[PDB]
Amino acid sequence: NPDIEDELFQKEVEAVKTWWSDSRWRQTKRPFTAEQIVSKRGYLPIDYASNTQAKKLWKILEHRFENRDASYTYGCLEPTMVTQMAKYLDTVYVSGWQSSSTASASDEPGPDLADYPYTTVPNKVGHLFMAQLFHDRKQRQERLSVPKEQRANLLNIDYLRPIVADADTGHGGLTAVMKLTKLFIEKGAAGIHIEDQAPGTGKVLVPIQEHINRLVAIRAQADIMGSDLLAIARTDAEAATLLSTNIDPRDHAFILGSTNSTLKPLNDLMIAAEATGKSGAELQRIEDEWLAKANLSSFDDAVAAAIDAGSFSDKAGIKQEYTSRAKGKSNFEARAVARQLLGRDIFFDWDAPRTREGYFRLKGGCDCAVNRAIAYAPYCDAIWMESKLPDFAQAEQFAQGVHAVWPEKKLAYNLSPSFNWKTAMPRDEQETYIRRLAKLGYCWQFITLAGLHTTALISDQFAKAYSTVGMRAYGELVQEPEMDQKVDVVKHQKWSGATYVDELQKMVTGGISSTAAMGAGVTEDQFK
Amino acid sequence: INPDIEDELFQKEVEAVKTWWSDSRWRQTKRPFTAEQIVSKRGYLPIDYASNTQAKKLWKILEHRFENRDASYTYGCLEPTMVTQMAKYLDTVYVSGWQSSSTASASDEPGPDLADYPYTTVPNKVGHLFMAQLFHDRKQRQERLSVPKEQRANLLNIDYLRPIVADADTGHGGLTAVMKLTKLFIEKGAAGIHIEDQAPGTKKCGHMAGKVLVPIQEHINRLVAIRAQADIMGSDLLAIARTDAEAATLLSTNIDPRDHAFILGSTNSTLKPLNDLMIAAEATGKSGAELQRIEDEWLAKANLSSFDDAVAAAIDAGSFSDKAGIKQEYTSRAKGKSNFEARAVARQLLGRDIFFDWDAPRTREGYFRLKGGCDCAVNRAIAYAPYCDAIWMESKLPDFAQAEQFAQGVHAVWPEKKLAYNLSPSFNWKTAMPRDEQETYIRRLAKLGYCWQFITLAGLHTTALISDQFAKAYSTVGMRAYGELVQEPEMDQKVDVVKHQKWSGATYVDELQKMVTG
Ligand SMILES: [Mn+2]
Repeated sequence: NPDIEDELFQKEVEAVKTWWSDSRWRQTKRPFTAEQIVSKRGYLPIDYASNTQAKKLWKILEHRFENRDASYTYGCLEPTMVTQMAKYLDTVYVSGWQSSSTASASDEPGPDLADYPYTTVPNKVGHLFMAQLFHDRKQRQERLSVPKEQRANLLNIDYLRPIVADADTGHGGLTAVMKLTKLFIEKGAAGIHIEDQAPGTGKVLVPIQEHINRLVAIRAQADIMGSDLLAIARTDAEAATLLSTNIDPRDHAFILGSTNSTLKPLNDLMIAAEATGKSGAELQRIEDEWLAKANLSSFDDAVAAAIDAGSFSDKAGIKQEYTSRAKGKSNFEARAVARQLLGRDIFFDWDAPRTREGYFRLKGGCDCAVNRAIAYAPYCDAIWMESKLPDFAQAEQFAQGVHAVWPEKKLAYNLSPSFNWKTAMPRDEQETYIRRLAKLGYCWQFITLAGLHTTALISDQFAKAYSTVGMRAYGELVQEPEMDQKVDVVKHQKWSGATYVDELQKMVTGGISSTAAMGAGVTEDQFK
Repeated sequence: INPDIEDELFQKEVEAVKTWWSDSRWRQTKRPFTAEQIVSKRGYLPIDYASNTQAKKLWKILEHRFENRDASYTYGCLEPTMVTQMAKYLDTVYVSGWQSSSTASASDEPGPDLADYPYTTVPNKVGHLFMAQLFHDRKQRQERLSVPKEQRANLLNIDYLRPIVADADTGHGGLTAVMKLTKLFIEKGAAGIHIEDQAPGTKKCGHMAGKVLVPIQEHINRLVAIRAQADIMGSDLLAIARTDAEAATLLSTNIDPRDHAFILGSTNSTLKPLNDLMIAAEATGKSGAELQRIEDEWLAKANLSSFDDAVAAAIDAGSFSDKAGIKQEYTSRAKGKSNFEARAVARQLLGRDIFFDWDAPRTREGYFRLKGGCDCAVNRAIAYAPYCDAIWMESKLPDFAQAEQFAQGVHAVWPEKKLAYNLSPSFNWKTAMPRDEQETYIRRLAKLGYCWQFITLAGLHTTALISDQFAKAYSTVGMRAYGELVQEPEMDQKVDVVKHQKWSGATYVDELQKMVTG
């Protein structure tokens, strides 16, 4: 009976290895085995509906990247929006930002801090997805009720547009990341993105290995569930200024230290200064004054500057060898190198400038982001660098930086509304911006908050007009334009599936019903 | 609880309820139960729900509107972004069952307006909007107070606390369900709720066909149960009664004599019962259109009529002397009486029993054929009035004459009755009415006493329109669409939300953090 136990195990391990050899995974590094995955499984395998959508999303993005084109979309609020988006956009984005103000699982709104319960964004995914599935059924019923020659004038909308959803930073430790991933897969996510900030928190990043572990945790949970779920890695290193801890050597090139040995450690100072009553913007001015005085820099620059100013001969020679031996090495090894080339230990204190929470100062910018992107690359299907402004030159630089090492790496891009597409750009450049970016390998792009803003705008316009000219505003600003533009929803009973469900009930009750919603005198006959 | 007193606590709480019920809020309200009965259903942890504050405010608003023959008007709200923009211009909010069905089922399974979502659905939407209203109200107080008085003049001063009126459908089941649903609504934030005289299980949008009503007494019971639960909880919650009688053609049962004048019967004694025909047709394989035609022409042959009309018809056609006289006396003695009693009158006046069978035309579910219309609706509304704070009749068109006819009908009996009106997008407004009348329709209806009016589905359609428009343009000219169609009209009309970090409360929470950290 444990005979079978082992055979069942081996056969399922074999099935997983076969799956893993599929082209979906050719750019994917797994730091675990099929045996380890399968032994985490139970005996009731499930093929999740979302898996179909993950596979669909993969083919789309593969297609786009190969043709150096882009799929682009925006953050969707709710099902009405998603049924209209489905006409023109081939993917759907679910935004953590929009969810915080609009869809917290506990109904408590607030700013974008990822401090809603973590059910929030997965629930919204299920919200939209379940609606997509419904309208898909609705439409198949309507199309199949007439012969194919009479279908040319019927809508043929693809409602099954793959959803990509915000996973924030994973909402806790690695086991939270896996449970969160699990939720997403069962709710309908085709893909999720996870960013290298620290939860509960200038932005604060986590060490490179910690985000890598997050990505591995996502993949592992997907593997356990048999899902082709896409994982998108986002880095906030472009504008980040802080780092939670310093134990990852791949980070050491971007950790800023104090080069001023006169200074008392910042935390000790701020602590003492808070006792003395002193507070508010005066503590903040102390911190700023201290930081300025500290002449922050990387260890490598600190070594080069010390070389430039000290008693040494052949200064260009010492520098080039220090670079040759120390760059991209841990700080502990860079120090040993420097001591042996300089005959002394130069002064460099990266603990002194730490914040009240113990965060290290980070040299953020495009370089930092590229360094992180390259390390994340084999653990994610696409990479995304959060952008301060829509800067094409910077987008080119990040793309080149990543592609110099991973030329096939799919990129994602945030076309953000926090920008001002007016002062940032003239009109014809705006019209081509997505297409130009697509050339660089940005194959999936999105406006995080367009759902928020379109809703805000129409609601303010209509409510205002409504309160001034009454019912006339409805005809003029809503219903007549719906009619002229042949919007779906204007015949709202049909759109909502009234016919679909009448036909359902008639099927169970002998082909007729005394209480058919769309019979007799529905007032939708007032609409052509 | 210690005994010895127990009665004392009971009798002091009873007095408090009696004092409460004497407030002018209740001057038109009939309660068929006592304060003693209500208090003895309570526990020992009384709660004043936040929704009660909103109910009192809504009441104050509607009193003012009706007394001045003006109206508050609003529309169905989808989600919090919408409600923060509505708040600037509209002093109430509507939460729609229709919209909830397509966009907010508690189980995420959408569908047409049949109230077949879990009944948690519309209360959850009420809470969704209300928790957001509360939040933005907090956000704004912090923002305004953070500067001194003399420089708040330009700051936003939006009233986010707009009272919510919510859709209770038919009550989602029996009276114990109605009370549990009412309880939810009250704890979620409702200032008022509406409930209609349809049967659950068959419930339709008012502008769908196939509507089945319940007896007048059953809807009365629903309304009393709502009030009882509000009374148990100490809320001033408004209750709005909706009747679907204007277009309904069916009735769930005929037990209530107040319905009898509107129930259609067969006058053809040659016919077998319709259902028996249907059963035989089905039992031998007939279905679909073939089955429907059997029903259709059976109904034609049956010459459907009310019993009163059948009596008049029989007088007109029979051997009688002084036919105007018997008609006079019949109408008089039979009006508003049960069918049983009206039959007895007709037998006495005519000397024989005329043929009349309203069982015979019943549907396969056992529903009766109803003679719907404005008269049927006025009858129901007049009966509902002592049990609700406003009345609403669904109509097929935005028709001023019928709206007036309904108002006159109700006010003939209850001159001070608040009315509500559905400004329905199920109407094609362009064909139903000229633009110059559209602009005055609300004001004109308010003169009749329509003091609360609402566009049920404007949330749906506004979102649908701007979404189709933007997604289309976006798909063709990319980010240019975003600057043109969204961002710059936003900046131009000074929409709140354009500064999205601030609008969302970033400053509010930042200041919270600073407070609990330093
Ligand atoms: Mn409704």
